[PDB]
Amino acid sequence: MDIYVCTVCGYEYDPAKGDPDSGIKPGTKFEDLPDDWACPVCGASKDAFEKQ
Ligand SMILES: [Fe+3]
Repeated sequence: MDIYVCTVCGYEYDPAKGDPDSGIKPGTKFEDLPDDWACPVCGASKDAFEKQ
């Protein structure tokens, strides 16, 4: 289960934590984020993330 990192700002999307503020429950894999999901810290698109 992969952590993904925002190439713009360095925020880490952690699947074990999800992103409740965006309606993403804990345990949601990166692949299951919608394409309109954005980095909570900098606003960059999901497609700006890379696998850590
Ligand atoms: Fe970011």
